[PDB]
Amino acid sequence: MHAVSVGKGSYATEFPEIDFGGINDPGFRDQQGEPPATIYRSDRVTGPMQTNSWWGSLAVDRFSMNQYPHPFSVRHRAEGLHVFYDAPHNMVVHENREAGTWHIHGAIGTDFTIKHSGTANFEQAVVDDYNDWYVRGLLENGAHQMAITYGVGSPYIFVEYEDGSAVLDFDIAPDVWEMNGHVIGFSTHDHKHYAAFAPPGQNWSGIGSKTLTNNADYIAIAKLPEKDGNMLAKFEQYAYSVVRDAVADWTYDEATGTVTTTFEVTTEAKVQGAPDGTIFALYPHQYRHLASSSENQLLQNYQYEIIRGTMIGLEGKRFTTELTYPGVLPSLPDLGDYDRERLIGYLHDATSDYPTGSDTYELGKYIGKLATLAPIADQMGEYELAEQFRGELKDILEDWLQATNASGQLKGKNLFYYNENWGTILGYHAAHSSATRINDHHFHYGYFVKAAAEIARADQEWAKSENWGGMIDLLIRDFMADRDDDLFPYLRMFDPYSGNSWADGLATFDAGNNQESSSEAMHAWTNVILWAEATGNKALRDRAIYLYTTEMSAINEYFFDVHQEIFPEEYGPEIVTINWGGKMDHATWWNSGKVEKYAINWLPFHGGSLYLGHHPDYVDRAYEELRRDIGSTDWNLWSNLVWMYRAFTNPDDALQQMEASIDDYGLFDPGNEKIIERGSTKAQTYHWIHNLAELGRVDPTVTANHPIYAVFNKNGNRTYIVYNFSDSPITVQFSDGHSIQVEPHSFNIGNG
Ligand SMILES: OC[C@H]1O[C@@H](O[C@@H]2[C@@H](O)[C@H](O)O[C@H](CO)[C@H]2O)[C@H](O)[C@@H](O)[C@@H]1O
Ligand SMILES: OC[C@H]1O[C@@H](O[C@@H]2[C@@H](O)[C@H](O)O[C@H](CO)[C@H]2O)[C@H](O)[C@@H](O)[C@@H]1O
Repeated sequence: MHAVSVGKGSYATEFPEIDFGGINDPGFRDQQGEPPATIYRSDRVTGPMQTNSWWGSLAVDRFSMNQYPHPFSVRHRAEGLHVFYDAPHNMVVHENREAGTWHIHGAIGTDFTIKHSGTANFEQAVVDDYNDWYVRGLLENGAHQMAITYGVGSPYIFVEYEDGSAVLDFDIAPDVWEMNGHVIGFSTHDHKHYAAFAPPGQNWSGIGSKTLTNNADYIAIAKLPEKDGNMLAKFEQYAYSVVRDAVADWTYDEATGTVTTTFEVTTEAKVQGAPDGTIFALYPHQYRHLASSSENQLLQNYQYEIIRGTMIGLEGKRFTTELTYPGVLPSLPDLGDYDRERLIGYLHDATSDYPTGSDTYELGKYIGKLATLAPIADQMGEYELAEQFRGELKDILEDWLQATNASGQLKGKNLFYYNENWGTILGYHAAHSSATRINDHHFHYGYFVKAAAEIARADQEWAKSENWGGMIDLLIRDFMADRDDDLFPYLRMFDPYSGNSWADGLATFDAGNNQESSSEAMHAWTNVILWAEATGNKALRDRAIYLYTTEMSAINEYFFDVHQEIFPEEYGPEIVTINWGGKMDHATWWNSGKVEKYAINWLPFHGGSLYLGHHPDYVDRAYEELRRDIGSTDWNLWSNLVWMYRAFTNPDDALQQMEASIDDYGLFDPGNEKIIERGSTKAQTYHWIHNLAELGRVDPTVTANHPIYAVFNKNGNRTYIVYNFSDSPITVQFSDGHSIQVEPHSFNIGNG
């Protein structure tokens, strides 16, 4: 066979002969392919190749595209490594009124080029090593080699030379304001402040000219926060400690809900006595959550301005952040003041819904929709309908989770395949370049895990490894593997340091990598929490908890700017739709209207969505701005998503809008998402808004000693919600002294 058996399921090991289903569209057909054959990595990098990284273009392009190892941007070329910093004069905020788009971006310039004395014509740049957030790029020309070590959160670039020495080349002569022989402080013609470091005795030459040279086979470059010799002296201390290892280790304390992450480097000395450590540049989502024991390592005045706001300097081997996991739910409970017969009707209406495509994404949206309806059907006493939805889920997954047909041949569609070259599970039919660019695996597979988590909630037997569980856990491994996974790189999607996932597998853009729907990422993480809890997989659960909680911290900074500190004042919208390494867009990957540029970071609504309601002033600010722009509450598209979002702070208003318009159209209509977004239903919309109306506001100030919970607060009156996935009753302690007993396989309140 060209298939590997996993419990009752299987994946392909040879590329299937695709069933194109008579579709001739060149786009659709090109989608049904594989990621690039050529990987630019040396023979030192073996095993499943890392993807979905800030540095991906180094691996995919012969050289690289523009990359953002903050505070720097860099790019590999035949001539060497171009180095740049966006100063305020490089930054712009542009609006296209007719498109309804905004762009915050810098420039693709060159402050200087780091060069090798022996060649300006390297053949390629390869990935020679990487760790949790640094990369080692190797520019290669036979005996001539230049190895560049750099990373997000590193104000150093470390440069190692073979068969040559260091050259720094400038278009306009820099100002060398400090000359210590082997160490120089310099500024570009336009006043960007840098430093360069060589070992003692290896003195810089060409001071005053456009080309600075050093005979050493090792230099470091630093971005300096200020033209300041005291800072230069501090940067000297770690300029010879090249980062070799970097690890973000975490723990989840289930009793308190605290997610603790330690970021640790291990360096190699390039001069005698070089300390084992570095100067880290911390992002807002890190330093705003800095542990007490790390506070003394801060270099208070060491600030860098970047697209994500202000970075700050911290010195040493490690630092720690502390975050609070807020819980998730399998769905909202039965606590609304809805008309029950009206909800039952909408539940039956949803039997008309069908997927709007055969690809993993459209099919994903559909199964997430069914998985969302089934607990509501249970709650309304419609157990036979709930079972129909779960049966349809089972039928869909039992199809997709087998790579072979009844005769034992590979299927042409509705299957998964292991690309060995990169080491990734791909689904066919594919879309959004999920296969050709290894894009969005969390977005797509998150919907599959949702379907499986809802099945598992009602049927533990189905979810066992030897049954359909093994294939689900394989999908999960693809997008969030642990270390030393034989088939997959570590935490594919996630960048533990930038604190968010990256959607593009290749990152071949001059803006670095990107993420549009942070909510579909949070959806993926929620679903792994639910799945792992249902199936008794503690290690997997805690990993998804760490991801959910960390991703949340990046979202509130860089998507939402809840603290009003990151977006430039002149930027009109109250959200960034797509975050890049180097820029921020109020824009979508498809041609869209006004609502979608907000709501793509809200959808889908589910039992893990309550994170969206932690900052009520933000929810109001964002809503009101979209309302201002629309000019009324007549939403251009996806009205139901707006109402559901509005319910976080004002469910009376959400109810009123809903009552006025929910029944404007009848049954599922793919051509019309004015009222109901195609991944959503009337039943979901109606259930959510009424639940929020009775419960009040999300209360993130209360934690619990178990992971599957929520706490709401209505005018000082708290409602506590727990779902118990266990065969035994549990007792849950909340952080405000409240405690509750929960029966097996049930909610504490609102089971229906
Ligand atoms: O990059 C991640 C996102 O990619 C999007 O597809 C892009 C195409 O629309 C565009 O024409 O080409 C680029 C490659 O140059 C594609 O990456 C997907 O639609 C998104 O779903 C995805 O997150
Ligand atoms: O409403 C029809 C339009 O929908 C678009 O799909 C969006 C996806 O591209 C994006 O990845 O996710 C959102 C939310 O699920 C979808 O609305 C299509 O791209 C458009 O071609 C289509 O006109």
